[PDB]
Amino acid sequence: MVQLAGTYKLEKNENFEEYLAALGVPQDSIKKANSPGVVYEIIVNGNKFTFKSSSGMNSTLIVNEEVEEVLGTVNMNIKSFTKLEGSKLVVNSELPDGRKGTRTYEFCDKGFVLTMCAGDMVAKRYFIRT
Repeated sequence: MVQLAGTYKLEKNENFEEYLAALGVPQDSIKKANSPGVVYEIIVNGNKFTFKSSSGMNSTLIVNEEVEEVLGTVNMNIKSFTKLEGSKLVVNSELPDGRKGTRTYEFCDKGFVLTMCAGDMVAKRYFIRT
């Protein structure tokens, strides 16, 4: 019901290759695996935040939650703990291979951006309005 800025689908993924390579996933498949054109849905509307992925996995979460997701092309099985830092969302992305890190998700209408930064590597991917 609330409307703050709207809903953003995945249009542009980048730098996923650097986390997924830090973990040991193949780069050319990585760019199919975390390519854009994948259905993601992030709704952000104050008393209403939602983020899903539909890339072959039916993965769907809300304000301050957790989710797990394994992907075939990414050959990677990882978990993600969302949390709401007011006018930005965060998700602690744990990598069970050992090189764990933190993703963060900025609030903007012309573009959501999900970046993680670890001391081992980084990864940033942006969901733009419907």
